[PDB]
Amino acid sequence: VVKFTDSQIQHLMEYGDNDWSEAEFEDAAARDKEFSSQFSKLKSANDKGLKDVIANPRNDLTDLENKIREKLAARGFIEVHTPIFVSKSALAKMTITEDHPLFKQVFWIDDKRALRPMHAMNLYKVMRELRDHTKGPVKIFEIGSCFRKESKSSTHLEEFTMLNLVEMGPDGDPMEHLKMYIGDIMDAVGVEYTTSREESDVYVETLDVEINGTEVASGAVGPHKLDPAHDVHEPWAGIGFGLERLLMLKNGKSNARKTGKSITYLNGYKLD
Amino acid sequence: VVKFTDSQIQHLMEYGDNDWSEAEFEDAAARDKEFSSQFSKLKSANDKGLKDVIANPRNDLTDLENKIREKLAARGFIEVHTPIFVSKSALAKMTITEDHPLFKQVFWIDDKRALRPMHAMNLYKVMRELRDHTKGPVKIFEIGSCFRKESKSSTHLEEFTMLNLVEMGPDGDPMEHLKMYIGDIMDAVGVEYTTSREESDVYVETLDVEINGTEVASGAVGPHKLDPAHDVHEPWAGIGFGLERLLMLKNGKSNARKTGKSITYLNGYKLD
Repeated sequence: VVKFTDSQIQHLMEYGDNDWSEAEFEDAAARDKEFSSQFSKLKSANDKGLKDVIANPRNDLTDLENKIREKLAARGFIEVHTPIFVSKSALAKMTITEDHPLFKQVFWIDDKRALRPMHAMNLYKVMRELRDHTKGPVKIFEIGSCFRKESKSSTHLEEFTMLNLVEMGPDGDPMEHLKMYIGDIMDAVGVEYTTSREESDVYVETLDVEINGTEVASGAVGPHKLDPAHDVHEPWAGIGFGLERLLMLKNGKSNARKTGKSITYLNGYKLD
Repeated sequence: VVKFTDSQIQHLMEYGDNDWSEAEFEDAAARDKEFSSQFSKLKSANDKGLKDVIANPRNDLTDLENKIREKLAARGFIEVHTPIFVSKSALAKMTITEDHPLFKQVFWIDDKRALRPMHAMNLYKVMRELRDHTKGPVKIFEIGSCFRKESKSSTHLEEFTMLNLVEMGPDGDPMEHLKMYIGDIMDAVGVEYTTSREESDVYVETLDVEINGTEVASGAVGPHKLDPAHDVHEPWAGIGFGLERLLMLKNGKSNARKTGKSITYLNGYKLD
């Protein structure tokens, strides 16, 4: 009728990924006996995991990116690296001004610049100017950090790695093209997935993708209301994936902070 | 007698990397003509390269990073991805206070966090805590962007991709280990280089790296002076390279803004 306290679960959740939610005990002394035994059990397995990294070096995040890069490369996508700084006017083009709920989540650098909370601003600009240099499909994507202000015990990261791809002039059907790129992304992760195409009024069609019943991304297809503000006048398709959450699901990790850019974790193992 | 306008020089440096500094003409009529013809020629050459990226997608920055990654991995290095936010305490351990000349160019987020202007802060903590998990050599490196406030003359970038490697607990001669790693990076970019080794102290030895008599990097081997502030008490080696300036020298670009993270350049070609 008693189990772990609120701060000894926190140590077990830092060195291990298993759910100690309902592991009951006889008394307050029996709960302390297994905590110390399990706390050292995870601590030493966490130690041997990093010893394996030192013997067989690798970076889980880089390895995943390079597989996504080479799958999208077979489809004819150009990888671009856009700046992290974005303008106040670019954010205003995406309806993101003071009345928008995402406005208070924005890290401002000066009165005119901020850290990008998404890739749409820079990809809208790049994909349109590429249209000036070709009459065929524009296929670009980017992998890099975006930033948002968050609650401090919230599960969401303040800096997270986003993968956003977009095709601006599909030679085939734009929705079928996006579904095929989804499958390319999922095979790089190694998981199977569920897709559910659903209607919407502000896009032409929406594609909700989910892994094990958990929605992880939603793609758009067709002309959007914000297109004329970016001088875009053709049907397009695109979707964004959070890469830390994908690693967390593939590796059964406790939370997204264990797989992202961090000074306390490395390939999922704790450093201190 | 007469030579190019300053406005004409800027136009030709935005579409080409050729030096039109010392070309002279008869008078204004002949100067205004070669400009219009060179400008039109550079544009279609710039256009022809963008069409080649569309026909054969690539990204010179990713292509170089991965080549560096796989050469360092053969040496037993571990790629780590650390956060971009850093505390003002972590900077203070690096003597980056109001006293320091780097303080003025620091991008602050709030009063206790800033955007990293170098990789030393985060690499200090990851290399030290990995000592708690092995007795042999500690080898890590990061490829990521750091931020510094620059003036509007702006021939240094505000966001630049830094490559910083660290070898701790040498396992051999640390200086020749560093000499070798430099050759690995230089073979990845594909340039002939020279070295210059001077004696900082009885403890540390510095090594300067120049490409075409232009210094591109500075490294130190031994017990660094800021080690006690990070609980580090053993010799190590490290050096950082600007990935943009390296790409600028190999491809002969006119300035590093054509090779970095940009919305106007894509593999060195202008988009607008």
